[PDB]
Amino acid sequence: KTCDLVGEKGKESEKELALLKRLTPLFQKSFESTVGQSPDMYSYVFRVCREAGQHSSGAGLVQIQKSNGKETVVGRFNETQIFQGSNWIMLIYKGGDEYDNHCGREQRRAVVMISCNRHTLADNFNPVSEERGKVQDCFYLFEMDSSLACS
Amino acid sequence: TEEKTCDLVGEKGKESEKELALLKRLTPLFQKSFESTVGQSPDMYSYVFRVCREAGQHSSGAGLVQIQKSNGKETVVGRFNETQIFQGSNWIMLIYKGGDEYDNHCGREQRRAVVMISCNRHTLADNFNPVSEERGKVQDCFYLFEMDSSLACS
Repeated sequence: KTCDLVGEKGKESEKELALLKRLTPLFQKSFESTVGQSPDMYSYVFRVCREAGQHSSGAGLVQIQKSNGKETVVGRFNETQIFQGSNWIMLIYKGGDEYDNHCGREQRRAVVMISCNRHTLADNFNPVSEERGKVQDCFYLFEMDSSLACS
Repeated sequence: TEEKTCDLVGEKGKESEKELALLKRLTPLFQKSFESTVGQSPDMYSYVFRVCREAGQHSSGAGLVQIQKSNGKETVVGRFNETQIFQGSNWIMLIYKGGDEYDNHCGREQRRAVVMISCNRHTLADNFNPVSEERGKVQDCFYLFEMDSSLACS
């Protein structure tokens, strides 16, 4: 139902658990951004610890192909990692759908950099880039502003 | 013979051109060295960090070392021959894996250094600072540091 962290119950990081708690105000929200040019125009939908897709795939972030409405899971919230810096929070969703001919067929992953902005609880969700040219450790990068990242 | 430098994942010819271009962007920082003394006895540490160059004193290929102030013992936090680097709009994250293994934490996995470099148009590099150490997970633990650099802007 919500984000799952590495480690069995009772062995998860208290630091990560506390950060999930801090981001709770964003759980019911949904963020979207359409980018790219044909034939690769995509609509990215992102949610914090909740289903972002339409197929109960457990997606935390999905990539919708505008051409046919096909949905590709970029990252699943059942594989969440979250940590903070002085004025930012990085949220990572691993376990997305596998690449077909890139990154050794590695499962996609979403990396979201949340920057401190005292004037908004959440705003400016924006796809930044996709690294698909490595033998491993590929990822989609996104950015967003949130006062919850301020310390 | 050149000084040993950062090595990215993948054999030569298969590395990310994006990562290669970012390393090139930080070239001006290679010759520098950053230090930060933190903590309280008996755990007072001196963290020494360098970008793509040896930060230790034992030619073990450390990109970031943690020196035990009490006895001078050097613990490798991350080795630059296992570098990952990527950028956002106004920041660059540099990761050094392959540090010395934990003895009783994180499933005894190798230590890892994560450095968040934020844009600061006023200086080429400043305020290297240890932020925290996550040693309470079954895996994927890491030491986090921050630093300012105009090279991380735009």
